[PDB]
Amino acid sequence: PPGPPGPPGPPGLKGHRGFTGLQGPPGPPGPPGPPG
Amino acid sequence: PPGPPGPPGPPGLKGHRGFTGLQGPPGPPGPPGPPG
Amino acid sequence: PPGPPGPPGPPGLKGHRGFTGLQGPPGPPGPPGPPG
Repeated sequence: PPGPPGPPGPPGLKGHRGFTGLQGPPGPPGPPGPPG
Repeated sequence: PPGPPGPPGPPGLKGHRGFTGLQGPPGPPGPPGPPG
Repeated sequence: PPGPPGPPGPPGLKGHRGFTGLQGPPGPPGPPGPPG
């Protein structure tokens, strides 16, 4: 009779790198200014 | 005759994590200073 | 004979989005205070 099914193929390719992260939030307000 | 072709291989590995996002903007200017 | 190897597996999934960026720095010192 015919032979058995062949073996599995190679593993798939690794996925592409993820999207770059979002930008972080703006920083806090600065310190109060110098005295007048 | 030869058996039929094998099945697809296993799925690929997941992609690498994306790069970390940009540092956030500087905060706004601080309050006016105290009176002279 | 056994069949030929199967085709490659499906691609891995896209990577995770990168981490969000750092919060930005504190803002600059505020303006000088009033004269009085």
